[PDB]
Amino acid sequence: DAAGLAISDRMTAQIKGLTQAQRNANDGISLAQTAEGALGEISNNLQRIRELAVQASNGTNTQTDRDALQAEVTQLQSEIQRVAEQTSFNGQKLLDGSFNGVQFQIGANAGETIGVSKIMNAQTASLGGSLTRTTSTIDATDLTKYDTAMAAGDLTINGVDVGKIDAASTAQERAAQLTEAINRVSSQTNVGASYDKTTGQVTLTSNAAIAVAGAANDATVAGWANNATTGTATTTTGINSLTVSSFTNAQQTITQIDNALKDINTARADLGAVQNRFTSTVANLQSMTENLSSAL
Repeated sequence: DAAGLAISDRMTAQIKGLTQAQRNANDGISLAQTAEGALGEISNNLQRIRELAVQASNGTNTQTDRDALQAEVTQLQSEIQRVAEQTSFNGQKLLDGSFNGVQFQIGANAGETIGVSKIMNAQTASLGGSLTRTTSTIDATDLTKYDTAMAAGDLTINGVDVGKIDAASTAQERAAQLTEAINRVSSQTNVGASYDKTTGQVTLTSNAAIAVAGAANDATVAGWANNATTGTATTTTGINSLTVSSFTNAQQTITQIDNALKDINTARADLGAVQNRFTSTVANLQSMTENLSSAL
């Protein structure tokens, strides 16, 4: 009768709806699995940076040694950035900070959904969270008196003499010299230098104000003029500014990479949780579809 036809139609709608819900849940599971897997790949690269930072921290390294290690870190940072910006499921970016929570239709009716929560920005500018330190940056080209020789005592960092520095033949050479001289005593002074040859900038990093003193007192010669509290309190995010160019930088890198690994772990915990929910839902959907097919 008419009532029986309506019941059959209801059961048909439910069977078709729940069957599609199962396919929907598979797609949702697959998206979460994609994100979790890619986060693991980032973790693998983070591990490599961390290891290099442990190596770079050792007091037997030359600047040339640390530069070689930093070259590897730069490549690993670009690889992390690549995974973060490229990782997608069916055209939808997952790890670049644009995935802020989408619903997955896992029932026959409207509103019957499971949400995959916001996935954190895994890009190098964000991954690892906040980083607070004192920094001071100069342009290598500011070293217009690169050809002035530096005697011992001309430049001191936190009371420590960086020693004699030969007259250079370019501003860029003097930038490299100052970086090397400052970094020799980085583990004593807790101040580290990094010379980025792409940007042409030398950056000092420390946990506190940097005491710059000495006989030179000329930024065009020694990069920094005398100033007992040199530097700006800087708070940025991510791992993109991390280097292993100095003891101080490498130490900072170990800590911040650990923060990044922590962020990965928390992100995977959330994705693992939603995978469990999808799996539980699939089981219930299969049971509901089988019982409803038996009713016929």
